[PDB]
Amino acid sequence: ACHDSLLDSVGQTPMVQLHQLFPKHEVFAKLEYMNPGGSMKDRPAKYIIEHGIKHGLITENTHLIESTSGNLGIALAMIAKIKGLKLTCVVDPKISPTNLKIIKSYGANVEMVEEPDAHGGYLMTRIAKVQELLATIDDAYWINQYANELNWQSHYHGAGTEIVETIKQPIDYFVAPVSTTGSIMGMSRKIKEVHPNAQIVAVDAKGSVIFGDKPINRELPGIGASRVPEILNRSEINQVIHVDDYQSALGCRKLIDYEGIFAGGSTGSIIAAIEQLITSIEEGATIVTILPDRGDRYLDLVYSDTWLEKMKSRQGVK
Amino acid sequence: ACHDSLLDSVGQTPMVQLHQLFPKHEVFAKLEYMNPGGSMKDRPAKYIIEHGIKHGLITENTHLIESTSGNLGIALAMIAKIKGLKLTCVVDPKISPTNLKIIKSYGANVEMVEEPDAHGGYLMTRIAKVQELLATIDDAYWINQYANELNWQSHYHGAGTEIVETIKQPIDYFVAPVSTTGSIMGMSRKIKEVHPNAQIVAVDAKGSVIFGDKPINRELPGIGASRVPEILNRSEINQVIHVDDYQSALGCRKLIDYEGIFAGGSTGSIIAAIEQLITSIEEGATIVTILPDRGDRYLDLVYSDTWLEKMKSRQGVK
Ligand SMILES: *Cc1c(COP(=O)(O)O)cnc(C)c1O
Ligand SMILES: *Cc1c(COP(=O)(O)O)cnc(C)c1O
Ligand SMILES: [Mg+2]
Ligand SMILES: [Mg+2]
Repeated sequence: ACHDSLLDSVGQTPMVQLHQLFPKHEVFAKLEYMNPGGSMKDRPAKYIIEHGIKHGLITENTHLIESTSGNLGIALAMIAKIKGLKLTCVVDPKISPTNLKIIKSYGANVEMVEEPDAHGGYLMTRIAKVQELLATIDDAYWINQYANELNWQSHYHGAGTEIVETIKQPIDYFVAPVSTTGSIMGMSRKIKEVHPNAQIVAVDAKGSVIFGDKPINRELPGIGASRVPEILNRSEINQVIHVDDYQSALGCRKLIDYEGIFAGGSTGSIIAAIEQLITSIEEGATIVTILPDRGDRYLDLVYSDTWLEKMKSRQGVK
Repeated sequence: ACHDSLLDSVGQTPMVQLHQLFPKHEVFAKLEYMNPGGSMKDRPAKYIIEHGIKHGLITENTHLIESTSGNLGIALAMIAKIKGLKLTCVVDPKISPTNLKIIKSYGANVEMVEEPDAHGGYLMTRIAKVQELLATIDDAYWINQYANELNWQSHYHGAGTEIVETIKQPIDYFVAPVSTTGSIMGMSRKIKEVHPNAQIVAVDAKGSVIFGDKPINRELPGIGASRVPEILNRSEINQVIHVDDYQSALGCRKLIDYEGIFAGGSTGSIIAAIEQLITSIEEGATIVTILPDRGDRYLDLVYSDTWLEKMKSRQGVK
């Protein structure tokens, strides 16, 4: 059937078995990067904005606000443009030129903070700037990605629903990367309605504070956070695997070599994590995962040989 | 259903009506950029290679060759990686860093020519280098994009077939950009089996020699050629519209503003051309077109305000 807008092509993404990469397990990858905006963030962007419009929280006059320099900023910018809404993304000087240019191309405003925190980052500065904008822009809506229940709900109704409709056989392990935890919370909640014994495996960056790891400098965007998200309910997570920038990059390079799938940093994290998991679990297990974004924005990260060598040098004592 | 590889997700791309951009006509856009490799070139890459394997022209030992710095190189690199085939793309020093890096990321070899032709380009040098490689690499297969009948056939069986299956109402105009002409030839051939009165409108770059235009320096990749492709049968084309780099870029910017679709240069060409066409045709006409690739690789072209102003300055007497 024809679509009336690009919004109708959000979701119903392909599911692909990774036969070459995992010859002794049944590993299914949900290709969330094949959403029209280029990442899994199309799901919460569409869902959150449409819910707010339906319930009168967002009208054509409401200005959307979020602190994001990445995939969510791009997805919000696309949905906002389609809906006729103003959007301001709060960013910092570390935003990639590419992401900046894509967000501006969709007509979104960018508010770049300049003052680092005394310890050199921009996290507290960006949190403060969000509140400043909420204070000064009348009629605004804060996407509030780390705390908004509509984030996990979008994933419960989004890939989580499509996963249980496709993978009707028992799901032994569900493996997902984390930043807000909206994906793993929403998808695991849907999965376990049908597959109550599915083990839920969170994959996080080494140095991310989500599960209390000791903070280290992290290069990869997408995976990891510098706060504990309000969305997270730790009791729903059964196993936590941490992966470093080098490990994640090797996983990306291995996936493209073995399966011809060119995916982003957090997908490599997933691959590294699944390789670790299969040293402990039963042969032949059914494992489901999600591949959030494309390799295209990681050409100077993961896919750069010079960057990879620098990351290899970081592995501390190793 | 689950897929066994990424290849199964080639094709069946969305069709979207452009209600905002074309409020007085029924304009349907085939989103070929939503192919897994990021462009319409997934179709000929998959089709040509699979046909050669089926018919014993290509085995696991056959080395694929093509002169391409763009979308076809990326699509071939993906299909070759999946099939376990070696690929060498012949390129020149003008290749974008991004395309170079994507092709290398998929494990393809790159043969960059260095010697310009006496008149400063690399066209004759790249044609010669292809023949050199065919002479020196035993067991090779030249994709031969400008002359290979399998190129147009991929589009006849690809988007052309999906277009007639979806748009069962009379198609008044089919509008497509050209470089090899494989798309417009194959798609128009399928369309006119069902809709014999459909008018076939080619959209080309100003300065492209395909339809004998006077050569000028052209910035946009994707649309236009510096040869008359062997694939082209001119009698099958009913109308030819030429668009310049500025016009094409305005079309891209207008499409993203009106419909939230972030597409590449040749899609903007299509938009400019359809705007010209609707000054002559009947109100309410059904127009079908194709959007070959994403805006992401045009951030320093179309989507750069500084580049756009430079292009505005080129419009000669205008
Ligand atoms: C958002 C995102 C994640 C993590 O998803 P959450 O739902 O925020 O936990 C992982 N990788 C990429 C590339 C992302 O964009
Ligand atoms: C290949 C391509 C075209 C033209 O298609 P042909 O089938 O070669 O005529 C137009 N735009 C883009 C971006 C392309 O990749
Ligand atoms: Mg106001
Ligand atoms: Mg040999």
